[PDB]
Amino acid sequence: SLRSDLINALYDENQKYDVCGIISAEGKIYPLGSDTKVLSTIFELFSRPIINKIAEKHGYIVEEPKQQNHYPDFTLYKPSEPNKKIAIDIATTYTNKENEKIKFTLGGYTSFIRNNTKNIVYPFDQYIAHWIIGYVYTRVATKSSLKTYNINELNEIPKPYKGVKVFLQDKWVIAGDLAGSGNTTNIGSIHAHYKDFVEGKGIFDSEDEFLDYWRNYERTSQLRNDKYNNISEYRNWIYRGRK
Amino acid sequence: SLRSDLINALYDENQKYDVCGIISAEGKIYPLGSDTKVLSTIFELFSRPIINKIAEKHGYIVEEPKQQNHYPDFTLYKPSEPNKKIAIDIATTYTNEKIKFTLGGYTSFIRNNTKNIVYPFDQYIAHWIIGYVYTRVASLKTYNINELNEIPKPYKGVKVFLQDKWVIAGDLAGSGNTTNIGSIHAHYKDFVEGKGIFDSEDEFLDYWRNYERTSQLRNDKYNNISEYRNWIYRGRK
DNA sequence: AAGATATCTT
DNA sequence: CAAGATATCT
Ligand SMILES: [Mg+2]
Ligand SMILES: [Mg+2]
Ligand code: NA
Ligand code: NA
Repeated sequence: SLRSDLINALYDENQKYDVCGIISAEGKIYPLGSDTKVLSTIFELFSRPIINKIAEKHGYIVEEPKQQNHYPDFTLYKPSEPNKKIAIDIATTYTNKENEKIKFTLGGYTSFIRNNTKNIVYPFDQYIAHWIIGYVYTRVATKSSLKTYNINELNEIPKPYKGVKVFLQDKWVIAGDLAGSGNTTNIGSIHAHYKDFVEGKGIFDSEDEFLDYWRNYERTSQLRNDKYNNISEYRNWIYRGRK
Repeated sequence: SLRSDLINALYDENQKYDVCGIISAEGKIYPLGSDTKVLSTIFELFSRPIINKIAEKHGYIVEEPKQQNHYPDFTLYKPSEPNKKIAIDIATTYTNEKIKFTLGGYTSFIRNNTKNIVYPFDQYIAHWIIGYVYTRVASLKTYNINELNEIPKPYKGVKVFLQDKWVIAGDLAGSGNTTNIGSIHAHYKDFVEGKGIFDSEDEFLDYWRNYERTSQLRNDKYNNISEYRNWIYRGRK
């Protein structure tokens, strides 16, 4: 399938290549910093060619947002199925120690999931799947990373990360019940070990429950204290008649 | 000086090199995306070696934040004058012409000396902005080292400048939910030449220290530099 | 103007 | 954790 082929390709590319710097047309290389903004960008760039190759092998068109602030990073679709689009977002996080529990931010809960068209490339209802390509790595302190390098010194450039793992999973499957950010109102994933993401050991029973939960999640602890603040309280609120 | 040598080295580096991709240790190259998240990251990384090299020449230690959401990107100080630190932030924007930059939070360390800042605010004696401006070009394959000149670049004509944060600061928020200081909205020449609107750094700090978060609240205080000067006249109320 | 894009810190 | 930081755009 497109999906199994994609994760096999991402998994393989991750095992075979180690990004180590940004290169200029003239051949000069500038090392990577260890901060999350840097690594997030690099893994998104790393993923692009792979997503395109696999999509193309399957007859899917790949479209990226024309505008900044628009979800998703990649919209895939066969010309013949414009209402079965696939959204692919890229999410990254780090670990201080290998194999510790992790959590991702999974996008806003107050735009297109509530407003079918706010900040989304195509109206929400034209997508049948929303996949997260998750990357997790153990951070490594940055020294030798403060100078430039030449192509003949590639293997020598220090990398600010060490044990990158990648997964491809449905957004609803790994979504948790606690926000992943405050002022930027993000859906938070489960807080769990990497294996749980791969396995899909989430908290929602269905994609409809996930959607309903995030569609009605209040923005502040104050308000959630009176409605629901976790999945158990949500199920109680549902039981009661959404009140 | 440290400052003139830094601006000269940034100008020169930018003229000589065109970043065009991310490379792996195995030699495979991945092209750049065209959005700001990508470009701001690349210009920041591009600037790191230049900054360190010039700081070393002048005898300054260079320190980056351990926590990613802490200002500034680079803290410079001579070990003999720890209390005279220099902060350098990198800010980027694009053009298709007047431009504007986001210049950092106005509700953290400028208000409470220690919030989200590497060293207490009072230990810094200068705040420099390295500004990159580029024209957006309006590939999904991988390349090898022999194809460097073949990789499409997502930008056209980058310009870089170094200026004091207060000099290029404006009076309108550069962001909403993330409460950023906005720079002046002007021509690139204006940032180079320092044609701002604040009469002093004291005014700039006081203006952003007292700027309300939303329009409604600002309407009862001040929404621009003129209203702020009137607020000062009223006795800061 | 206010709120999107990613994800971290305490 | 909840809230607000990091950058910058629409
Ligand atoms: Mg995304
Ligand atoms: Mg910065
Ligand atoms: Na995310
Ligand atoms: Na900025």
